Amino acid sequence: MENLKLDSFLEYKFLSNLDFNPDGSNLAFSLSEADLENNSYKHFIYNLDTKNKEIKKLTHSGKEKNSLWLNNNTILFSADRDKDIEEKKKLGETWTIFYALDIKNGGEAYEYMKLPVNVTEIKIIDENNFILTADFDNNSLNLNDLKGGEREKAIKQIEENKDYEVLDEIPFWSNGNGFRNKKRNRLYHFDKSNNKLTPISDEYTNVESFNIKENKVIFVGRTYKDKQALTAGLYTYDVKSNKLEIIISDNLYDISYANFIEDKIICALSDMKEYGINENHKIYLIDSNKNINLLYENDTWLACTVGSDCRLGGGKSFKVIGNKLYFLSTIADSVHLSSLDTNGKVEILSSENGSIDFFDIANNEIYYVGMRDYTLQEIYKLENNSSIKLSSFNEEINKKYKISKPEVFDFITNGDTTKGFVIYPIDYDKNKTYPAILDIHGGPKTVYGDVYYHEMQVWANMGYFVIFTNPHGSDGYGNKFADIRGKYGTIDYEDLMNFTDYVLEKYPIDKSRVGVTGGSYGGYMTNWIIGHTDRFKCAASQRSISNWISKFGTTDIGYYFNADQNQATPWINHDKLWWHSPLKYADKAKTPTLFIHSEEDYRCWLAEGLQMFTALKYHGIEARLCMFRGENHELSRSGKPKHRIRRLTEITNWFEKYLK
Amino acid sequence: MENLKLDSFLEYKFLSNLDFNPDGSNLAFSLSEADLENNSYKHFIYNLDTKNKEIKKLTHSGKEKNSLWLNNNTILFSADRDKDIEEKKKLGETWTIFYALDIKNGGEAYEYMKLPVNVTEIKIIDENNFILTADFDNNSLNLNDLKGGEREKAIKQIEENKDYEVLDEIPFWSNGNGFRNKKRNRLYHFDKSNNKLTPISDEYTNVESFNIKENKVIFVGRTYKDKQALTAGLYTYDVKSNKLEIIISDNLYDISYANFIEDKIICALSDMKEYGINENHKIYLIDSNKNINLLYENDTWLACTVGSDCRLGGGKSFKVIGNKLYFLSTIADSVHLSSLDTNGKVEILSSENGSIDFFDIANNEIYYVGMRDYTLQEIYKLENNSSIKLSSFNEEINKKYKISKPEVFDFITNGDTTKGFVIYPIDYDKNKTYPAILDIHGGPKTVYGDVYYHEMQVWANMGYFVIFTNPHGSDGYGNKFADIRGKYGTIDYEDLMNFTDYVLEKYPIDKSRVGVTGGSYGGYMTNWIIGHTDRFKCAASQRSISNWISKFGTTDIGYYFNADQNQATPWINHDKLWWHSPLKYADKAKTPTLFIHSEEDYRCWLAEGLQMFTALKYHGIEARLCMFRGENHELSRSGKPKHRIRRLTEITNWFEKYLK
Repeated sequence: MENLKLDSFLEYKFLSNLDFNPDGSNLAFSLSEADLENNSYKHFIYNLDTKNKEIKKLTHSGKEKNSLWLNNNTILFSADRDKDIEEKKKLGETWTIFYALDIKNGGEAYEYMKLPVNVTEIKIIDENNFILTADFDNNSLNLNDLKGGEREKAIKQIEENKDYEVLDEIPFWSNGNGFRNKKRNRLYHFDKSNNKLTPISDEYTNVESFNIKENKVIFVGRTYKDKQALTAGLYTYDVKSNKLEIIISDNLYDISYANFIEDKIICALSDMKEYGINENHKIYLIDSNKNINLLYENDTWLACTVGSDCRLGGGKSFKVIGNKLYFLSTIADSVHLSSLDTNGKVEILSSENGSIDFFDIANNEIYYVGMRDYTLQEIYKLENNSSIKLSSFNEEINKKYKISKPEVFDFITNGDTTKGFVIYPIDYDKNKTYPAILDIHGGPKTVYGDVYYHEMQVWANMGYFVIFTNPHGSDGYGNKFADIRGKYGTIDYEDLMNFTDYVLEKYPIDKSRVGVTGGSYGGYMTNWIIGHTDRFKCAASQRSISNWISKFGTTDIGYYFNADQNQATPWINHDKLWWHSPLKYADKAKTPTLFIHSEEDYRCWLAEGLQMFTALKYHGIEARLCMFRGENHELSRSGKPKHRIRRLTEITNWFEKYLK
Repeated sequence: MENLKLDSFLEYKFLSNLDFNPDGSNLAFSLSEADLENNSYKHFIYNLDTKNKEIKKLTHSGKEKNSLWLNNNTILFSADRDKDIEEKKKLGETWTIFYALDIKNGGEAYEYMKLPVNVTEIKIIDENNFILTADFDNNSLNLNDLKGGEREKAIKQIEENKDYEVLDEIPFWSNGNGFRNKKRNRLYHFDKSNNKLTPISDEYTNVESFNIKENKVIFVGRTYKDKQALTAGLYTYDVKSNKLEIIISDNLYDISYANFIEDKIICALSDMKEYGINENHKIYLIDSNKNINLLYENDTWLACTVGSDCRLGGGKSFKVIGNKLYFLSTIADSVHLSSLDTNGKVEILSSENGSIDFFDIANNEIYYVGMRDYTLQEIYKLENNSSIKLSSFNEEINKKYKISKPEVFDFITNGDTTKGFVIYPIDYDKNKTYPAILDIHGGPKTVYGDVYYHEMQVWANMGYFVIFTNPHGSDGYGNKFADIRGKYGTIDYEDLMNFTDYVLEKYPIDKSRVGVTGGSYGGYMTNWIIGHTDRFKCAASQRSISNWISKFGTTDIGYYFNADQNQATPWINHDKLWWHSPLKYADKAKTPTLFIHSEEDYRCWLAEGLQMFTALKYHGIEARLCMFRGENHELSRSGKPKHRIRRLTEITNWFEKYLK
């Protein structure tokens, strides 16, 4: 037992890519960890025996995540073990290699496939046919298909073109993926037998999700060439029949799962007429274009929205085995596992406290990885609403370091009851007084839970209270509780301030040393708070919003999201959109504020951070901005190790300067 | 079929490193194959199950050869999958990294050991104890132990020292290993438990062989500071008492094999009094009181000496199991596998026609690799003096290409009966007349046999007869037949000329279009042949000897192997040593001669080929020489693929110019 440190997340293990082979005898998953000297992450591939419950590491180089199961005996993963291709990729050629590793015979991995595109997600029809979404470029110089002098002329042209980015679509970049003007996520079928790659979705369609039955494919599709609209289309494609059928025309609904079920289709849709873009998705059944057939009115977002800075890579959030659809949802501060079969019968399969990040099922045996008992990620078997632990990767962190677990309680504010959390300082004493930090979960509609959060534990190990709550607009309590469109800064700001008052009386907190910090929406809330109260001695805005009208025209989602959340627009009721802009009050802000931001953060553009920083220094308030190159909006969760240290160290040194 | 071509050997597979696990269930071996793109060789690790009889490919990157079984489940091998250690070795650091490759439990190779020396061979006491022979430099800067300024001073000194070579001992280089002045093959003990690397042999000792039974080591020792002696010492060492015990003083005999058998030691040994350096070793037993007692009067070189250019790598030629010592002996054109128990009973186990390259024994099940039926290397199991073919690595070679198998016959010359071989041209017509090539096998005490030889089939596929024999001096018929000391160029030259006379009359060959080629000793005879007869219209002299005096002072074995073989010395009977030199008769040579030679060939220095070539050119005879860089004596058997293709091209183009 020793104190937890700022760089202790280097020792954390992150699990990902939970996957069964068809028989349910072996589980595959990836173990990601930090490589500090190389400023990257190692990727181990692991296997667990579902019958014997024995873990074993498979790969060892540290650059492998499992994509598929080749069959019930061999995993095939993408890697870079061919130098002559790695040099061809530097010249601009698109390629992806896959390697198969058998666990019964043994030995090592061998090369299996070569595909002349950059694969973004792979699904397997057989052993010699694959369904594929991959990187396609409307302006690509197909460098694999040139050989003579045009080869030489194209290599040069590719190099010169790096110096420019051309924009003619309204969503020209996408956070975590750079510029994407006229670049799409194209769907492909590949026949290794004949080495043939066939396009499915045409030149202007982003496959946002896709599922596959036998030789039939169900895929989400958003098509545009000037302006991506708010609606997504559903098409199908049988490989052999090579037919494309416009099922739902492209102007009505937005879809999320859209997988085949039995002989029809189960799909989560929504016409955004009632509660807007982020309206919870009800689930319908479609067949012969019978999209009206509703089987369940769902009032939750179908994902694990319990934020944390101890995750690296996702996994399976849904599954449709047989007749029942197994899907996740967030209800309070917790992730629920639920079913929804052909007769409409919903059942709750796991109501436990912690998070269920992603799961897998095979023979009506349910395995998942999650964070329970305020511990880091481990693999669990789920039987009759209680999880039995199986992996033990991070168990020593909680037995080597002093962790302060959150006190959870009900909190009533603005006519509803949500959750309120308080983390006591390390080596606590109700006789002495302590500083505090109010954390604001940065998703507009996400959730803080009883789940290990490293940045909160770091400040807990240095003598701070760390408090946080789920205000109006958060996930969990339906469209009603999460609807604050046009109310940004009113009831949501009231909820957090009401929660801050309640804590400041119950808990022995020095009211003169209280910090506030949050990312994304919380960064907006941090910018909003300092402009409306003087109750925080210091603040730490990160990946934040500041000027709604300029975020409108510079953000990957700004031109449609900002209107759905403020009911205003730079040209339609400008005063309202300007009213919910925190920079409007920056001439009242007296609280010293540190600004965290990234250069490639396109969910909240860099301009939003610079404005609030310039707005403070212009009025003489102490401020500081740390711009992070080569990182984006997910720096807190998935950024490079050293850059994650710098972000933590900057925020921490800001608190330590003013609050100690 | 189709015509075999010059480069068809690129498709050949070469087997090496046949080794059992302790329980006899699995035996490991390595496959090597040419890599023309990178001008190197790919090495894979394989496994066969002794009861399943199934071959399994274990590695696929092409840089791994199996060296040792950690246990019945796991094969260990050395590689360079650590980019940090690799760059340290470039600077001058010495390192060897060993990995582990589970068959029983599967996965990929994982790092098991790091050893701060450059290892030449490894053997196993137990899982955390290994016996070691490795490179040792008495002038090493010890870059592993250096830091700070002394480190950068050493990095520069090591870099500058690449421009020099210092010599102060009479063997200053070894063929296939570069300069070796003041550097030795040293024996070490490594305890993985505490990372302790303990020397066994002293700083000036070359360890030529070593064996272990349980916790006791037996090794062969040659020790010198200025002059390597012809005799080797026998030494033992225990890894618990750390006691070194001189078993045989280093000035009596030259031993070739020594190992533990039951409670005492078996040893091949000879004082070279009757037949000189190359005398066949008799096998003795060494009791507890260090008395040497004859066990079996062997009259064979205890090795497979059948020549071939389709081998890459080797394995065990000696084995001790229970009370029997299993060994190899080349008897005529073939290799025998025999046993020898502590009672002196010699059972013969395998007297088949082909060669036995190496073998391993476990539970009185005998497995070996060999070349039978004039096919390339395959794995065979030995059962009652007959072999069952398990592997099929090269089975299509003889079915894909037109192979002309030699016509074996008995040939009498000079009071003894040997073997004679004539390979017909492809698509042979008894109504036409063909050219022929006489191939003289390199090395005096070696053997030509009914074994697939690539360079001969290449010419038979181009309309050539290819003839060869085993003259007096070859291995197979005891010390008496091999003794040509002081007779170089007499009875052996007669034997070859008698064989050529017999063949060009019995077989339909144009006497006016006959060539001759040979390497090493065969290259000596080619230089001798052209200086004594006009019957060959062209010749090819490879890695040859032309001047015994010049060869005395520039050869890794020259200062003692020349005196033994010619009974002369540049200062004792110089007229004899000069009489046996082909350069003396170069002013009577009229035969156009191509000269193949390698720059790093230290068994036959570059001076030898340079002299005969200049002599023929001085007397106005057409000549040509191709010098090969980065290659040595072993160019024809193990050189880089492009350099083998170049040698085969130069030799094939010379005959075409003068024989067609």
